[PDB]
Amino acid sequence: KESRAKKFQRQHMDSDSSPSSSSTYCNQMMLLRNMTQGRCKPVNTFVHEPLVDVQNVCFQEKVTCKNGQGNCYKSNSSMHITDCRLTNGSRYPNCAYRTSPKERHIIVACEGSPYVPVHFDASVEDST
Repeated sequence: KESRAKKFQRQHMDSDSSPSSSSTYCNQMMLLRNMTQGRCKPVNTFVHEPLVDVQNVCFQEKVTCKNGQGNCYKSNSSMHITDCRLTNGSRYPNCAYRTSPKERHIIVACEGSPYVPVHFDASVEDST
């Protein structure tokens, strides 16, 4: 039975592939990671960083979760992420995605011992 910690890695981590997401990365990943079962998940974020760096977020900046009633953590650093966004014409099982690499802070909810991310809460785009 899949732990919440492992589910977070499945749904939101990509530490092992090359840093550069190609145009068909999301098409493949959203199927591979089981996010197109019975539905095309509209938007999903994968984090292209080492696992330890993402785990360490759990003792970084304390912020309120978007639900307004929980402790979440914001990464001190902007991280390499890829947003997968469902194309307007897509209908299950033909779930096609736009692949959008970007640099954003991540906000996660953490749990367990060791205390590690179990929920991807939001991302933050710093103004330039």
